[PDB]
Amino acid sequence: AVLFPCKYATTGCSLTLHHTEKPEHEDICEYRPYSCPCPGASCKWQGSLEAVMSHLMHAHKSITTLQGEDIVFLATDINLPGAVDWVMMQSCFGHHFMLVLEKQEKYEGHQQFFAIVLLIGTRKQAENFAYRLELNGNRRRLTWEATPRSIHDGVAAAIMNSDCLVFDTAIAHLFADNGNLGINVTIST
Amino acid sequence: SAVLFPCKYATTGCSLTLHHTEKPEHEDICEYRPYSCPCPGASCKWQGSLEAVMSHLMHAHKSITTLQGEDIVFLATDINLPGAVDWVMMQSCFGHHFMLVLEKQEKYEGHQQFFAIVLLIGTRKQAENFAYRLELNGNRRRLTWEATPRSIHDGVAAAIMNSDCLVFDTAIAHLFADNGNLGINVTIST
Ligand SMILES: [Cl-]
Ligand SMILES: [Cl-]
Ligand SMILES: [Cl-]
Ligand SMILES: [Zn+2]
Ligand SMILES: [Zn+2]
Ligand SMILES: [Zn+2]
Ligand SMILES: [Zn+2]
Repeated sequence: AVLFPCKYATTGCSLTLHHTEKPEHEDICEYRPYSCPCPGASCKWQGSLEAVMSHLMHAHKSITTLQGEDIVFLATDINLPGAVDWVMMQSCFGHHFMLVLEKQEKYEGHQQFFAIVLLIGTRKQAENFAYRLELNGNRRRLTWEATPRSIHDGVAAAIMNSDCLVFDTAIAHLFADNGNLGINVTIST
Repeated sequence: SAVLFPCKYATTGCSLTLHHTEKPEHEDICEYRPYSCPCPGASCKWQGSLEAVMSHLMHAHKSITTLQGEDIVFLATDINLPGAVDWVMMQSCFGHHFMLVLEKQEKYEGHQQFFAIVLLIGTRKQAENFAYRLELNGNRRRLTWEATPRSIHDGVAAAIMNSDCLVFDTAIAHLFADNGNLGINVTIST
């Protein structure tokens, strides 16, 4: 049998791994760094999973942080042009969740909104949770319920595979007030 | 003194003259209002009274199916068939009939979207007594839209243009589909 160095050999992992062992090990490797998970930012930070939240609080002060299982994510200025990201952190149940709203032309010439929640944590940890995103309006409601994505998999892929709440600009306007959009986010465990 | 106008449907029998502010409310519910055929995809020239609409759908549009109850599954078959643009079924509950419409339209060129909406065979005033809920359900995922049913006399077209309905696309559909078919849960409440 042939063995390959771990993905994280450069950051200190000395294990040599067989093809039957390699991906499971790399999910849990103690020498695994995570990139800064904030979308739309040019940040080169690399650190262990339990340092991510501290980094977001110190270096990304535009990201608002709210406490509790049931919050309002107020995305201001939804009529801004081009690709825009709104990011907020929600802290509940001893964990931290990143709430993302992104406006972009995923399909050419069609600006849409994408909303998703990601756990600062592993896939396995994320399976213990579910979340609900709710746009509430004048006799209308639009809801997405799912399992939060892990930082392992990231924001961008979810958006690309429409595995998130997707809505037209017109829909955002049905729910908006004062040029802002309030999104109710509930985390369940 | 106020300004009073005849009903729009004077020529089909209405003798009422109305305060201008009360005119739209009356015209919603006027018994002399002619209704067009509400069936999508059909080049049907039928016109008739509100009380004849469901009958017309049942006898002249025999491919339209009906499900009973306040909580049903609208099974849209072969949703990705090229050229297939309309799926319609009726839901009967609360002494009323609701038209469930799915439309596939490339509103933004190059992006095929699906639009699902519920219409009451009835007036806006009647429609305001109800809420409808549309759900797409999958493996630990649910997309839900809830709103007031549209009156058939307001049509599908304006709802679609304004995205005032459940809106999704082929990618989202794949996440919820069952062998190229899509089950949309529809729950009417009052
Ligand atoms: Cl873009
Ligand atoms: Cl009509
Ligand atoms: Cl038919
Ligand atoms: Zn390792
Ligand atoms: Zn950063
Ligand atoms: Zn009248
Ligand atoms: Zn007809």
